[PDB]
Amino acid sequence: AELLSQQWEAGMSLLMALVVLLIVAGNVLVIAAIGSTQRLQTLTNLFITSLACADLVVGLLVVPFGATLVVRGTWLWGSFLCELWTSLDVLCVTASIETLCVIAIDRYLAITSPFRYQSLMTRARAKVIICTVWAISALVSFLPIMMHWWRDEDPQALKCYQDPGCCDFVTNRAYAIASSIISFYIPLLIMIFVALRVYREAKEQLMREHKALKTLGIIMGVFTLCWLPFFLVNIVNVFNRDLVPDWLFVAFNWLGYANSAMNPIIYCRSPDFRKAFKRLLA
Ligand SMILES: CC(C)(Cc1c[nH]c2ccccc12)NC[C@H](O)COc1ccccc1C#N
Repeated sequence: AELLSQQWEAGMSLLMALVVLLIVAGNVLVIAAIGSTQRLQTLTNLFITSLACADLVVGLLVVPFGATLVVRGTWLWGSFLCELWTSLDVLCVTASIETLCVIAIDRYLAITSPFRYQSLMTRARAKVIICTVWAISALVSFLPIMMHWWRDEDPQALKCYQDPGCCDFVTNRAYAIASSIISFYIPLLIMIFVALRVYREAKEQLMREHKALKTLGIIMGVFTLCWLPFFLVNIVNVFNRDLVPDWLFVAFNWLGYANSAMNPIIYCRSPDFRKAFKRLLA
């Protein structure tokens, strides 16, 4: 049994270290590629940078802390770090779906109203948009957690709050529903609605302007596939606590984490990223 534990720890630790490396390496490349290639320095890629930072924070902070919990079965970092960790987790997935939502609107307005778009949409303004996305994401994610709005009345929950080794996100039903709707479900619907409109307006309307759009359609689709299972379960868990097994919930949350390693791979469809990747890996 002690050998089974010693194998499981060292085994998992490496899988986790591989995941961390794939996320951090992949996204640092994307930030560097854009940051040092003036062919890639478009307004749209400013939003891709923002998105890569969100995925970077997942790789440097969210998954590391999450790994120590999955390896060692308990939280080792004190109740304050548990809260700050959870806040960063919630923050990143919120900022990601909001930025993807901006990207869809960006592409739409650029397609349907190209004269008015290109005369209004500036670098200064894309930065303002990006900050506003992060400001809103911070507001919706950080505050309710620090205010303990998520916490429930149950004695078993109360037991977990006092124990600085418990870092389970046992949330009340109101928070579970509200935070899911505000952080995920609303921006997801807006994104899908706008993305379908773009897909329609693309056919009605030029190889390089397209294909890049398809790429953006992929990242949005993949994100949805990685996160929808988690948020669906999260809502089901409110109506009946026992239907979904613990492992399936934890697994789906890890699928969502995994999404942070996927974009840099998907960007390799764009040859200019591919060339910038090859140059940087000197
Ligand atoms: C914080 C938690 C539950 C990870 C976690 C932390 N401790 C746990 C113990 C057992 C299972 C999972 C966990 N997962 C957060 C997910 O990344 C998604 O988080 C969210 C993002 C926006 C709105 C609501 C949620 C939630 N819940």
